[PDB]
Amino acid sequence: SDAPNFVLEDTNGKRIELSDLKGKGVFLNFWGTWCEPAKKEFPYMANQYKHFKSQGVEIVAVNVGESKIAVHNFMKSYGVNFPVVLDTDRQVLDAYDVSPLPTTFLINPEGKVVKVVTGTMTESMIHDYMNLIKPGET
Repeated sequence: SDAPNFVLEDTNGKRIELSDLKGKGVFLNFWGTWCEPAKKEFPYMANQYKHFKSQGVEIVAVNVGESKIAVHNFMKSYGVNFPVVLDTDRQVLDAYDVSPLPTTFLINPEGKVVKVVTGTMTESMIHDYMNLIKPGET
């Protein structure tokens, strides 16, 4: 199943188009600052990304309708080191038909969804999910 394409701005104002990431595995995470699990999971994600960025895994962490200030505050408080984009009007959340937050779509280098994850993720689970979608062994 093809992952719905979208264009959003990242927290530095850079245009990110999902299809631009083909050839990489994509860890597509929907979240808000009201997700107490994200306070746990974002540091885990950041920590795993130190390894998986150079294995061809990209994170796209889609913030669901919050202001740039509230998103920046959260990224700083929780040591985010990965791309975060602003779904300001929730249209991307709606296209993915996402209800429970956080929700993660694991997308392969071919641009297909291989797994949808809801509920809590341990750092071990995050490691294995990234391993699932990485394009090589680099």
